[PDB]
Amino acid sequence: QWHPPWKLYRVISGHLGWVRCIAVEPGNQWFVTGSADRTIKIWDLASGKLKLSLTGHISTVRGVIVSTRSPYLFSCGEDKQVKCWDLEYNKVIRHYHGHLSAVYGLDLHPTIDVLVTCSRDSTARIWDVHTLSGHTNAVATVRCQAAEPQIITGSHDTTIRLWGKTRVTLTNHKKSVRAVVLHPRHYTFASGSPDNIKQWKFPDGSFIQNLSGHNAIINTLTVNSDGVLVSGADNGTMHLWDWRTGYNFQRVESGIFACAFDQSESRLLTAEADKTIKVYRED
Ligand code: NI
Repeated sequence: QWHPPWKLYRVISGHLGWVRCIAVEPGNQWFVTGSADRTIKIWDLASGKLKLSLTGHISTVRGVIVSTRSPYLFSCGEDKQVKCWDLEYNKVIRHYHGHLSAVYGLDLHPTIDVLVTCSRDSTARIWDVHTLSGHTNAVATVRCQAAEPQIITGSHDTTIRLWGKTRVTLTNHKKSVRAVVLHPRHYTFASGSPDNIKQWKFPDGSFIQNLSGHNAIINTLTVNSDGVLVSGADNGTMHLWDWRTGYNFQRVESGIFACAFDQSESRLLTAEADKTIKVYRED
């Protein structure tokens, strides 16, 4: 196979701190970011220009997602808070209390109206818009699914857990896992580590292959339907891979905290520690 390499096309500034999270709204008209400057910002995707900015977290913003079935935006931050924003009204409308520590990330179930959070308190929690216990350290990322097992978490205990109980726990990683990605066809997924990015088959989590080579602190993993997998790390390096073969076909304060494709999958957006969002397309 063959993927054209990606190039830098835009740099969007405006935050005043590390950009930790990024998400694209389902209509592909705007995207939303969160930063250590404690603000949530919404930008038009075509112009890159700032549309709106929301405040309400008192700590770093670590997770964002725009609902696929609502007019709502959800967010979780290091202040242990998890909020429901109505940007049509541009304000918080609900709180989700229950985590005992900083909340690192979230994902939405495709059609059950549930929100899933992952926190430093080593648990994931489900929220109607349960408590998933068993991990022995911070859960850095969580992915939600349609079929069983619907919940996938990556923890600082180096383990993957397929879930209000765990079905599968996979211990193959030698370092703590910090990023997990689902493949849009939902038969395979991948887990990020400093030692290796590992590929697993749903639903029981069967190890497929090791994707070696990205020797850094992997903060983010994202893939599009064409099979282009993206890994961003705290040193600012980014490794592009072919999903099926596992080939690393391109290698491009500094650091990458979140990456996100747009709905067209022709744009790749990065949340970086230099306080900017960088947009890449294919050359
Ligand atoms: Ni409250």
